Amino acid sequence: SFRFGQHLIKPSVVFLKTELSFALVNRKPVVPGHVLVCPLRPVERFHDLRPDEVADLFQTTQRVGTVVEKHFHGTSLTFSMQDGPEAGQTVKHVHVHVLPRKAGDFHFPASWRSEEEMAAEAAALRVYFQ
Amino acid sequence: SFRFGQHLIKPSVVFLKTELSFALVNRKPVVPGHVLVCPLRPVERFHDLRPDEVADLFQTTQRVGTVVEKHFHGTSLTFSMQDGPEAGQTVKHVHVHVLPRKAGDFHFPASWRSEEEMAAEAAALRVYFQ
Ligand SMILES: OC[C@H]1O[C@](O)(CO)[C@@H](O)[C@@H]1O
Ligand SMILES: OC[C@H]1O[C@](O)(CO)[C@@H](O)[C@@H]1O
Repeated sequence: SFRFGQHLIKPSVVFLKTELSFALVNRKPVVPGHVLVCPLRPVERFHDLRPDEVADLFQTTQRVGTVVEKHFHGTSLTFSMQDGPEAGQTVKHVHVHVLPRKAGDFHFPASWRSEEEMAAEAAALRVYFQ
Repeated sequence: SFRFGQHLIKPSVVFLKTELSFALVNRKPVVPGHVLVCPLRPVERFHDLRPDEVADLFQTTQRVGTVVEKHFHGTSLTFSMQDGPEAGQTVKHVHVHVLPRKAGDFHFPASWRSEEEMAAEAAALRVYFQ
């Protein structure tokens, strides 16, 4: 129901939606609580966003960071946007990576989990935005 | 004339100032064109910023990124905010690192340069915001 590049994201893994942005959980989060915040409009580069979308994207990112930091017990946050092919972008849609951090944390297999586990995680996250 | 944690930044190295933010060049940029965008108000964590400051911080960051990417000839940009002690924050002031990226780029000595070279670089950057 949500667009993220050329794949549709099921609303079950989406925990926040604003007039212009949405936040979703990852299939293979690099650290517990690694989430993404993206503009609803699928643009490829950061410069394509309107001032409206830029503000909303980052106000949402601030709200999400506070929540994931709280829920996954981090003491800091790393926010990062890989803007472009040479930056590391894989999917052509601007998005911010929000990763809760903690001391000593360091930063289809791996961190992989089921869709249901993602939906469970997203449901726990929706509680903080009620 | 500008505050960045507990040190004053000379206006000569500052290339953009808005009602709520400013952008400055680095002493030891990690890649050519690595600049910083920070809120004028010296806050320690991202969550301390008001919605006002959040929007402004990131609208400015979008403008700066477009410029540094143009000037230093990058084809992408990496934006990053180390929010907190466990994230890597060194100076207690929220700020975004804007780093122009290009193919094969990889990502008091080193990249070190004089204050005058920093002032020269900032002056070249001010031209794009005229
Ligand atoms: O995923 C983070 C969540 O998992 C726990 O460690 C297990 O319930 C919680 O205290 C926290 O809220
Ligand atoms: O620092 C980037 C600048 O330096 C040059 O390589 C040397 O003048 C330019 O073309 C560019 O504008």
